[PDB]
Amino acid sequence: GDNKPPKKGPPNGCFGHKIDRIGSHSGLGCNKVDDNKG
Repeated sequence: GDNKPPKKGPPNGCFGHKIDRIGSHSGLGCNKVDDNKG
């Protein structure tokens, strides 16, 4: 983080959604998409 300021406090949960592209340090994406997952 630090350099990559995530969205405000979400509705309880990990980092914000996966709206931001790429991200070495940070890695948003609390919600899943309509594709392969784990």
